[PDB]
This record gives sequence, structure tokens and C-alpha cells, in this order.
Amino acid sequence: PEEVVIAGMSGKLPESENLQEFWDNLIGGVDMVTDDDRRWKAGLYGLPRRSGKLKDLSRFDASFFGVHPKQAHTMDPQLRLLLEVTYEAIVDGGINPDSLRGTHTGVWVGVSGSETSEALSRDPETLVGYSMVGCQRAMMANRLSFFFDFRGPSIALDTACSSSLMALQNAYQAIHSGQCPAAIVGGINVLLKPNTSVQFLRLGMLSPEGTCKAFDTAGNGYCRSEGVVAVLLTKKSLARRVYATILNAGTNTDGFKEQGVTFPSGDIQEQLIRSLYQSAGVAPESFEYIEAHGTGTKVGDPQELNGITRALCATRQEPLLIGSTKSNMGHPEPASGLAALAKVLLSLEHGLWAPNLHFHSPNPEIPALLDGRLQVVDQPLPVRGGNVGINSFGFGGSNVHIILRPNTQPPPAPAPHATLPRLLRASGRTPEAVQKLLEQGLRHSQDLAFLSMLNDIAAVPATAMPFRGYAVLGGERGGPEVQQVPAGERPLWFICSGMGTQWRGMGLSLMRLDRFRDSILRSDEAVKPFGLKVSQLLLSTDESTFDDIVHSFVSLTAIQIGLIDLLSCMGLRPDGIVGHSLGEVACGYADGCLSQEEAVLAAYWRGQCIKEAHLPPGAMAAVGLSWEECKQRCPPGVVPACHNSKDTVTISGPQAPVFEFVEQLRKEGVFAKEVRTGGMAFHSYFMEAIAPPLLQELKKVIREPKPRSARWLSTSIPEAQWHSSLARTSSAEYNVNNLVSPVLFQEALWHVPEHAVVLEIAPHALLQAVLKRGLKPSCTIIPLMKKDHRDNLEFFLAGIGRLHLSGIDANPNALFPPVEFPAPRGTPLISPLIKWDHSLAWDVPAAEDFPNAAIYNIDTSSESPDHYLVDHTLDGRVLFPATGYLSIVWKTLARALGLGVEQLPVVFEDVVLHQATILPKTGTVSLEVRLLEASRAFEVSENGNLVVSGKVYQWDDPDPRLFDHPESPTPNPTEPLFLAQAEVYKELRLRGYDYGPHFQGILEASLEGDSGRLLWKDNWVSFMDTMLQMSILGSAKHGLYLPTRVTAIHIDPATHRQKLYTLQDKAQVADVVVSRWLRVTVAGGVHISGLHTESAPRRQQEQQV
Amino acid sequence: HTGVWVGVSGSETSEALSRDPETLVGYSMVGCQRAMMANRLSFFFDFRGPSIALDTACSSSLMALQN
Repeated sequence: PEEVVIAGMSGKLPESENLQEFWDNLIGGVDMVTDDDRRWKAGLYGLPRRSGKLKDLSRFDASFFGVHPKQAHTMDPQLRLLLEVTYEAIVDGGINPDSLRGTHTGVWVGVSGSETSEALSRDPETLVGYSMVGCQRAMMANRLSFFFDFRGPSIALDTACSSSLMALQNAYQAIHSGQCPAAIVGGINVLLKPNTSVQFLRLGMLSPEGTCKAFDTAGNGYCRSEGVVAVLLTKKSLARRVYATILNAGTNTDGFKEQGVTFPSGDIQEQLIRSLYQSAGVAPESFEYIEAHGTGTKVGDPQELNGITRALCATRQEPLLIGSTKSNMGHPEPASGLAALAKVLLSLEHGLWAPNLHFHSPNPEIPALLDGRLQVVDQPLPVRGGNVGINSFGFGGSNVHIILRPNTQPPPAPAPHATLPRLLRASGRTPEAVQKLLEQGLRHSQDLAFLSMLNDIAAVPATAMPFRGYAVLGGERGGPEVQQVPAGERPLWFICSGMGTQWRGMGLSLMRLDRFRDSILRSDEAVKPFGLKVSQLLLSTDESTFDDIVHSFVSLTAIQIGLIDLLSCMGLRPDGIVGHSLGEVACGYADGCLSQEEAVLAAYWRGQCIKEAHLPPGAMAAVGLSWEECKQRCPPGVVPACHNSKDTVTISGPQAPVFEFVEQLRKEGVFAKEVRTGGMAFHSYFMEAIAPPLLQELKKVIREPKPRSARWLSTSIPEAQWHSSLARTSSAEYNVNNLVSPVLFQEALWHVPEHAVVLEIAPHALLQAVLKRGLKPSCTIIPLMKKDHRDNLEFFLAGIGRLHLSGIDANPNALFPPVEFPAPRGTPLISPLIKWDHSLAWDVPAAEDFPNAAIYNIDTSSESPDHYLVDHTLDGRVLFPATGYLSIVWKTLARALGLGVEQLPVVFEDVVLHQATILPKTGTVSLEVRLLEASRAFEVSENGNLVVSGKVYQWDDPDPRLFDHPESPTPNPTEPLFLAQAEVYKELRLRGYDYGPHFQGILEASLEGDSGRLLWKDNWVSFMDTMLQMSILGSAKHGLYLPTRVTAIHIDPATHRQKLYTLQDKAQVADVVVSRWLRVTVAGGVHISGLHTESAPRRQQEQQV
Repeated sequence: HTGVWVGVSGSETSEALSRDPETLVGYSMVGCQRAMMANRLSFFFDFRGPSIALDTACSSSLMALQN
């Protein structure tokens, strides 16, 4: 069939957000297993404390993939992370994902768990339907097919711990047989349900130490880990980056075994190895590295390594290297194969084999390791070069083996175009993504294939990725440009300036691009028989070279044609063309009305015919007077020739009349500037004699005219007669009339639709000011070149970048020689450079949602999220805030009803704090919360002692009126002074309150203590405690009074979010009012009523003596 | 070299058996694991080929037939 290549790769692995972190850990030896308490409490049910745990599971860019917020919450974490990983993998290989939409690509996902689905279907009465369309195993690949629009098969294998490699093998077979052009093979595994770990523990597969000491005597069993990995398998004809070539891949099962289903058989593994390598036609001597399964079991390791020895070490002298990524990252059950593939491919990319951890002495039951035939990579070793093999054996019996040929592509030899600046274009969700891609490209400005791949993946629609930026590399005056992209398509227009724009040495900077030089040479061929060559003028060094009219016109038209040729390479078809009279020849080119040869010859003949005719010198000057005003102001024999804009209207005529008009304007003071054209007044009645010879010559030149497109807007003939015969098709008559009839440029500019993206196609952006004023305010001029600029190529690339920032998609790769593929080895990974919009935090099921009242562990340790409690020190000892209990009850009620706290307005009633809980300096205090939904009552207990009691229930009908601030009893009109934060907390300290920084929230408070402002952060406890502090501040009583009862508390989160108003800084604040007459403390969306505080005796610890 | 392609889209027995952390038997996984819907058949009948448990919903059986 056809070759199958690993073209891309992406994945999240333990303690590593991207493959770059995975490699940084592999080489550096950082063990990726940890003793954290993330998934569940360590030691629960006797399980090992160690496990492979991903850094996060709650980040997901829902808006990108079109998942509504309600569906995103119920979606499986594996599915979300796999969608992101798959997109990262597809763009890793330089393939724009849109180039695969609508094709026959397939999705094979190896998944062996549905914990989230079980968690979401626990409560039959409140379960939501879409939980099934996001938690089913089938959707693990069907969602990918739906979003990416792959028409190939969508299968979700299980195959009992070999799912990833089995999916890889199925994709390989599909691509080999021609059923599919490409495949997306992914592996997913997340540890959420402790009961599965307990089952594996009972089977004896796990290890008490959580270390997979593969290939070692102390091997006992593996430690479960997590991992989401995706690879892009494509046929060679469609790939850009080649990590390796799958020479052959196969699967077989152990069959029947006497010992049991779960006992591995080495004979079957040996047979699989031998069959695949023989079928591929390889020789065992070629293999250099074998990525063993390497679980680390007393039984599995001998079987597997003896199989590898009997299969590949039969007759080879030099030893065979062995490795196992499970020593580092643990064992991802279904995703194990793809993790090993990632390790192997990264090792090949960097030219080193990552060291294996936890290997000191070999297993005495493996003769190979004790001998020298089989060697383990205990320290980094350079890659000498050879084939590689990967084997993944599930405990059910399924065996998978793949043979990889590493990509050995030498770096491209230096070429002349290497020095030339190359343009880079990036698109992204957030400015950070664009800046990351730009910086990565900047660090590698000399990597042509890398820059081409980046430029390929950046052509994503602006709606999906509203941030774009360009960074011209290799230029001395270079830097990133980043700006937001407006939505909606914007028209692309062209402008071709007149005969004024000309300078000595134009086009040399652009002569280096192949397309431009080819176009200039074609123009020279068009003009060669006449007697001049455009390139001769360009390479020339005389200032007077271009002061000849014929030379000027020929060179200008040739350069404009070259610019249009460069534009057409990138795929830009103008939606409107409008040019000044020398320019229209080029405008004729833009629409296909004029052939290149015709246009160049026409320019030469215009220049000549102007040359032959001898007329009295006539100076054309543009004066700052309105077109209509110049109509009468223009002296007899002088007419307004060009209508540049409303402010400025060019006028031409005899040199003496024009000088007289200039003098008169100087007397008036109006802007009277005289241009230089060698005493020639264009678009004036003087040229009326030139036409006849020009008429004949052009009739000879343009043989069969062509229709004028609706895009072109002729400024030679007013808009009234745009349907006449004269302007129906370009010909000698049209060009002659343009050379004679006055220019109506201002008339056409009005027709440019609002939000257009204009391009000034000319050697100099002379009409930049004219376009900036005349055209509507919201249009972008985008000039291609500049006069006397040292390197016009950089300016042109910057102009293309500004096109990129306007929405129009142009590819700068077409402007340079193509990059042969596959790309050279060592081309940097692109997957790590992609970043998403992870502002939101979606739900991930907890370990207490599966079968086994609510209990909360208050750990004040540094890492614990409850660390802020260490600032609630009263009497010199840390106490749990009274409002802390309310948050616990709120969360428990929210979990009971099924809502979140932000979505659950609550009403506490008759709260009694029976005793105070002291938070120990070391350790934890466990608080239980019990509810009686029928009675609407709650009890918080601590070691069997009652702590808090009261009533809690959802607020059926919140009323925002309840939080309107009562009119203060004291007008306080003067308000001369107010207490700052420092002063309020100094007073509280003197009373005996030692609140730390976290529990300091009163930005200001009135002298009477009846009003103020409460700072808002993500924490409710701090906010409500600051309300209680405001209540206490105005009290005259001395000594620290602590709450003992509350009669009513209302929380309405919606009104709260509406009440917050940001200060001039970035801080969010809420106004507070305390009414001691009414016994209400109302601040933001909270309402405390009937607070009672009782004096607490001072601890008399009297630590000071 | 015979192979087994079994179309299964449910693991209810896995959930019921693994509800009690302090009484769950180890071999509940062998008989209730989804992949065991084909590996067990291969083990008993001594089939040395593929053993895969597809998961496409409403079409797992016919997808297995196609494979």
C-alpha cells in the first residue's frame, strides 16, 4: 500500500502539562509519582500513597469546541483533555485541522473506564440527560469525530490495558489498506474511583511502595498513573513532520494458559515479535532499542524479557538496549502504549535515551541482564541509530507490537535565501498564545521548516481564535505585533498610484524574491525589442535614469505588475480595483482585462507618445482648494485635472499659468504645492494632440479587448456613463481617454465599503494621506513599500502582517522557495506552544461521589486551600470563624439539592454557636455537618460535641429590595474624616482582635462606624467576617465580644455580583451599612439580622512578663 | 489465529460489585471488566488472534462484524 508515518503527537502526562515537561522530567530524573492527597485521602482502604496524577482536570476551553456551559460540566474530564490534546496533536505536525475536515480520517481511542458516568447517574431523580452524551465510552471518540468532522470509523477499543497500542495498530492497518487517509489514536486514563484501586490491590497487581521497579529484583507490581495522549498517523504523501515510520504492527493473544488468564505467556510474545519483524523484512541485528512493557512484576518481567531475548538476541554480537517508561511515570492502564511511544519519539528527537529509574541490580531469573546481551539504560546514552520496538501486553492476554524506523533527515544545507528575512504569522485564543508562538519562532529564526509549519497552522478563522499577530524575523528593526481581530468578512481593495511615485533604486530589495524577479524579467522581455530593459534601469545607479518619461512609466508598471504577481501567489483576489491614470494599466492587469505583455507595451507606448509630442512646458501642481472651487479659480487655459480629495484637487496646465495660480494662492495663503513632472501637465487639453498617434499605436497593441469586471472602478469616465460603450471594455480608447480626460479619484473612493482593507500597490505609498482622509474613517491603508527605505522586503512583510491582523488570510510561505519534507529531525515540537483560555473551572467528580454525613477536614497547613484561616487569631489563638460554619452548611445544602453555592441563595435562621473550635498549629480538626431536610435544620458536630445548630433552607423568591441600604439615622453630612484600614485594625487590635492580612477587608469606615467599604475576594468567609467586624467596630463595649447567636442571614449571590463595583484599582469592593437601630448589617448581597455577641474572658496567658 | 470482536456498551455489573470498598473481591474485575468480554472467550477457546471489545453505541455488534 502506502507508507504510514507518525506525523504529530500531544498529551498530558503525570506531573507534566505538555510533552516538553514530560521530556524535562525524563532526562532530569524527576520522578512523576507523588504522595499528594489530590484524588483521595492517602492511605484510604490501605492503598499505596503514591500514584501518577495529572496536574489539573478542571480546565477546558468550552467556547472553542462549542460546548454549552451546562454540557461542559457533565462532560468527562478525559473527553475534555482529549479534545484539547487531539487538537494540539493535529497542529503539532504542521497540518491545519481544517485541511482534514470532510475527509475519511478515523478516530481510534483506547479507554477502559467510565467512572464519571457512574458518578453522574447516581441520583435518578435529578440526573441530567446530556450526562450520557458526554460520559459514554463511545463519545470518547465520537465527540472528536463530530467536532473535527472526520468521516472515517469512530471506535473506542478497550482490550484491557493495551487499548492505546491496539488503536495505533488498527489505525496503521486502516492507513495501509487505503480505507483512511489519516487517523487520530488516543489514550485516556484518570484515577477517580478509589474502589478500582482497591480491586487492583486485591488482585495483587499493585505494589505497596507505588514504585514500578521494572527489571529489578525488588519488583512487586506497578503504581497506577494517569495520562491522555494523542498521535496523528498519516500516509507519507500528506505528512509534514515524520517522527518515525511504522514498518509493521501486529496483535495476538496468549490463548489458553494453565496458570490463569492473568498470567502472561512469553511464548506468544516471542512469536508476535518474530512474525512482525520477519513480515516487515527486517533483521534482528538492526534493532537498537526495545521499549519493554516493564510493569515491574516478579512474574511478568521474566516472561517478557526472556521473550525479547529469545526473539531478538539470537545471533547479534552487540547488546540490545531495553527501557520502560513506567519506572518514571507509573502505569497508565489504557494509555500505557502511547506514553512509551512518546518517550521513544522524544528520545529520538533529542538524540538521547531517557534514563530508567529504580534499577540498581538485575533480576536473577533473567539470564540476559546478568549477561551482556540485554542492557538497561540507567544513564543517558546517545542514539547510535537503528530500529525500535514497542510491546504492550494487557493482563487479559492481548499483545501489541510495533516496529518503528527513526526519521534520519540531515539539516538542510545552507542556501542563499536563508539570510533573507522570513515572515511569521500566529493566531491564538488569548494574547498569551500569540506571544508564546512568536517568542518560540523568534528563538528559531533560522529554522525554515519550523517557520513554515507555524505559518501553516495559523490560518484559523478569526471567530474561533480572536487574537492574531505577526513577527518579521531576521530584520534588524523587528518585534512582535499583537492585536485583536474584528469579526465579519472585510472587503479587500487595491489602489495603483500615479506617475509621481518614483525613486532611484526601487525594487532591488524585492528583487530577491523569485516571483518578483521573474515578473520583472518577463516585463523586460516584453520591452526588450524596443531597446530598453527594466532590470537595467533598476540595477542602475543614475539619478537621471528615471527622469525619462518612458523609463519611468515602464519601470513603474513593471513593478506594479510584480507586486500583483506576489499578491496572487498568496491567494488574494481583490474585491475592488481603483487606480490613478498611470496606475490603471496595472488595474487593467488586476482584473484579467490586460495581459502582462499588453500592459507593459502600453506603458512604453504611452511614455513614447508623450515623448514624441513636443508641447510648451506645463507645470501641474496640487493646491489645497476644493474641486468645485478650483473649477472657477483655475485660470483660463488651466483646469482641475486630478480630483485627489475634497481638501486637495490637483490642477495642471501651462507652466506660466500654473506659476501665476501658485503665486495667487500664496497671496491668499492656500496650500499651493507644485509637483515635478519635467514640465508636463497630465490630463490637460494640451495632450489632446498626442492621442491620434497613441490611438493608432494602442489599436495595434491591444488586439481583442476584454470585459471590465464590476470590481474595477474607472476614474477616467464619471460614474454616470459606466454602462456606456467607451468604458465597457479596456482598449486603446479607454487608455487614451484616461490619459486625456481628468481623473475622478475622489468620486470612486466613496464606493469603498465600510471596514474595507485597502492596499496601496505602488513603489511609494504617496496616496497614504489622500486615502486616509478621503476614504471612510474605519478603513486600513496597509502600504506595501516605502521610498528610500533601506530594506523594502521587511516593509512588505510587515504589510502582509497588517493584512493578517485585519482578518484577510495571506500565506507568506508562497513568497519563498518551498521547504522539502519530511522536515529535518530535531525540528522543535509545536504542541507545547499552544495555549488555551482556561479562565473557567469546570466540575470534576470527587472521591466521595462513589459508594463506600458530609465531613470537612480543616487543614491550616501551607498548601491546604484553608490556609487563610491562620489569620483569624483572637486572644492570641487561632479560632474557626463563625461564618466558616455557614460556608460549610451552604456547601452541604448545595451538594444535597444538586446546585452550586453560586446558584443557591440560602437563608439561615436561629444559628447558635455552642462552643469555639481552636485550630491546632499542627494537624487537622474534622467537622461533620448533618442536615434534616424535612425539618430544615442542621447540626455541626466535632468529635461528638455539638458546635453549631440552626435552620437552613433555599430562598425560593429572592428580592433585591432586601439589600437596599436603610437610610442612616445620623446624616453625617460633613464627613470630614474617615478611618483607613490601618486605623480600623489598630482599634480592633487594641480591643483584642489580631486579624491577619487575609481577614483584613475593611478598606474604610466612618467615624461612627455605621458605614464603610468591604473588599471582595473569592472568599465568602472573609466577607461575612468583615461584616461582623464592622458590626463590632462601633460598639462602645471593651473586650473581645464573639458571636453566640444569629437570628437571620440571607445570601443572594446574584444580587451580590450585581452590587460589587470596582474601584479605580483592580480591586472589587462592596459598600456596607450597619443599622444599630434595626439590628441589620447589610453589605453587598448579604443580610445579617439579630447578631448577638457575648464577652469572652481574656486568655490571661500573659506571655509578656 | 482466530479473533474475537465483541460489542459491549455497559459495565453495570462492575459498578454493583465494586460498591463496598471493605468487601470487594479481587476477581470481580476479571469477570466484570469490559475487555474480559472477549479475552475470556479467547482464553477458554484458545484463540490466538485479536481480542477487542468495541464501544460504538447501537453499532458495536455490526462494527465488530465489519472488523
